[PDB]
Amino acid sequence: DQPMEEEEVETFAFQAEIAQLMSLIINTFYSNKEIFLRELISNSSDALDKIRYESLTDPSKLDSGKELHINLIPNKQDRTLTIVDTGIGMTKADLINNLGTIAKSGTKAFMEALQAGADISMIGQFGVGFYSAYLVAEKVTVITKHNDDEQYAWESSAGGSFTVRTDTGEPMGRGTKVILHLKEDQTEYLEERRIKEIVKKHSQFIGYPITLFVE
Ligand SMILES: CO[C@H]1/C=C\C=C(/C)C(=O)NC2=CC(=O)C(NCCN(C)C)=C(C[C@@H](C)C[C@H](OC)[C@H](O)[C@@H](C)/C=C(\C)[C@@H]1OC(N)=O)C2=O
Repeated sequence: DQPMEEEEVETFAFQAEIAQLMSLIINTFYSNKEIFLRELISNSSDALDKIRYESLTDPSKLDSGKELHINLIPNKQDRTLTIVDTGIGMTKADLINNLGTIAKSGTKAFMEALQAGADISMIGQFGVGFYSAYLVAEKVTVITKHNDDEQYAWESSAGGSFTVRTDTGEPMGRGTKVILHLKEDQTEYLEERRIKEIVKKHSQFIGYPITLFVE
């Protein structure tokens, strides 16, 4: 009736500088942590620009979702804030290579900038804004579905490694879901008023609709 299923999980080590950056971010006392949302929203916009670009030539790539938008979903019960987009999504290699193992010139440049007095809010200018998620999350789970590929789950609690596996959770439409498992002292980002506030303050001019789902 219920034959056991089996799944192989792959664990990778973050490139040295990325691990260093995550450590700095996850432990920082920075007082303007709210910019994490702006960074994740900008990432979704980039993903949306990319699927839109592909649709310019191949309209069928939108069959998996014609609406290009961003959804924000807070969950107080399991203390998570999820940012979902119907962007291009990522392949398994996209996750393994571009979300952890391959060095990014911006990583060291950003840490050097901070040492030179830069502000953490500038992280996006160095192309490593995703990692700002750890300003408020103790763990980040990235669920992604690229056209013509399976759904994958990337996950890391910033202990120097991250995992990647074929997702067996709820199937999602094309796009990416960044699930922020918030730190116990950062639950304010689960509140409707707070979310509205930071979206209006840092992400009012986005090229795609953004919707907050409550209840
Ligand atoms: C975890 O989610 C993001 C993946 C990696 C992001 C990382 C490492 C990060 O910190 N910042 C980046 C933001 C980007 O927009 C971004 N896009 C290229 C350049 N324009 C912005 C100017 C990159 C480079 C690279 C990882 C893109 C992804 O590659 C599979 C993919 O091409 C794109 C589509 C994927 C993303 C931006 C993903 O976001 C969503 N929502 O899909 C960055 O590094």
